[PDB]
Formats: sequence, structure tokens, C-alpha cells
Amino acid sequence: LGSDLARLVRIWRALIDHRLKPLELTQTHWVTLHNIHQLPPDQSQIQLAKAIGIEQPSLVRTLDQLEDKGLISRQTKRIKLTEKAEPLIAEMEEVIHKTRGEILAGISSEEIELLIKLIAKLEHNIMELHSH
Amino acid sequence: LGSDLARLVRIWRALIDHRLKPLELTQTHWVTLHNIHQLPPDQSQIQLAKAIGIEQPSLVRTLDQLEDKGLISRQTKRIKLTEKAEPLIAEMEEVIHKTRGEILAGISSEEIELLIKLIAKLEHNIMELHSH
Repeated sequence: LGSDLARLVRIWRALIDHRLKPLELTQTHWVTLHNIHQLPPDQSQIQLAKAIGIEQPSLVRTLDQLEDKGLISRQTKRIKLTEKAEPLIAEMEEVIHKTRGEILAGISSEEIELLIKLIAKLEHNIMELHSH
Repeated sequence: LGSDLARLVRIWRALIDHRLKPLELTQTHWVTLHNIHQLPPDQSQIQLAKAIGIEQPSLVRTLDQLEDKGLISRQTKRIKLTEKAEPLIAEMEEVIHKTRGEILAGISSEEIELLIKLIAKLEHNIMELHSH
């Protein structure tokens, strides 16, 4: 079940990746942009790397690639979304929001409160088995 | 919801990582061993890398680290679990199986058929929005 969930997460992200092709970003690139946007300000490289699911050196390379594309700025060092990146992220977020909606068609509002509940339960059981 | 699922998957894997510490493997290492065991024989580097969620060069490095530890053999090149690795994987699998059980405590057998069903539904909606 854990690997059925793992797999579902992978194919959801892959669907979004596929919808975002016109942006000419790798998956690591956009997932990194999205995380910068989503986390509060002034994340450390180490936190962004963890949030993103990649190793530290890959994250460093990603940010250096994102800088070359004018999508992030490191002028302090703090990691900001540039002004050229703001329109892309809005487009990206829009794709993300619309896709979620489509994926959730044919799922009652009932199974949906339920999934949010069972996820939370699972996440709670996992938190508890940590202490143990 | 997609990121609530993403996060749940991350913390489940982290719980397993935490239970496997005595094996003195990084998370990339054990996730790689587990995938080799789980996939059918003779996977290409590229397939294993994708299954695992890492870049190609990281996978290559991982396999070269796993070889140094006597855990994989590349004598053809085909990627095998060595005989020293067989006992570890059984222990690992046992941790995985026991942990799933614990995580699923307090979840009716009812919400559980239901989750397997809603996951499949989701995965089906995603497959379909691909064609589109």
C-alpha cells in the first residue's frame, strides 16, 4: 500500500510535468521553483533539498541552472524568485490547480473528506511509531 | 491533496529508514537494494534510476558504493544482489511488512478496501488525462 501510494504520487507529478513541457524546464527544475514559491522565505539549501527530494549537490547544481535562466537570484546568500519567474510560477500554479480538479472528477465529496481524514490518520500513526 | 500524499509517502519512507539504521546504509542505498529485489531481473540502470527516484549519475554512484560493500555484483553488465545482501534484504523486507501493519492499526478493513479503490480510481483518472 505504501508503494501503491508512492507510485500514485509519481504518476501525478509526471502528469503535471507533461502539462508544463512548454516551459522547457526539467522536472527537477520546476519542482525546485514550486518549492521555493511554497516554502516560507529564506530557506537554507539543505531544507530546499529535503523538501524537493534530491541530494545536496544536485540542488546546488539546480539552483546554479535556475540562475542562468534568470529564474532565481542569489544576491546576499538568500534564494529568491526573480520577476521573470513570477509569471511562470503563476502559470505553473494554475496548471497544478486545474489538474487536481480534473484528477478528482468522479470522486464523491464524501470519499474526499474521507481521504483527507485517512491520510491524516496514517500520518498520525507514523508520527507515533517514531517516538515508540 | 497531491502534496499531502507526497508528504505522507516521504514520512512513511522516513519511518522505515529510521527502523533500518543498524544496517548502516543511507536511504538512497536501501531504497536501491529494495528496488533491485522488487523489480524483475536484468533491469537497465535507467529503469532502476527511475524506479528509485534519482538521477542517472547518482544511481551509478550508488551501485558503485553498493558494490564496495559487497551488496551488489556486476559480473557480465547485469545487476545482481550478492549472497551477503540476501540476509539483509530479508531483514529489510520484514521491517517493511511489520511497519505497514502497525501503520494500518485503527483503520477499519472497510476504509482500507476503500483506499485501495480510491487510489486505483485516482491512478486511472491520471492515466486518462495523459491521453487527452
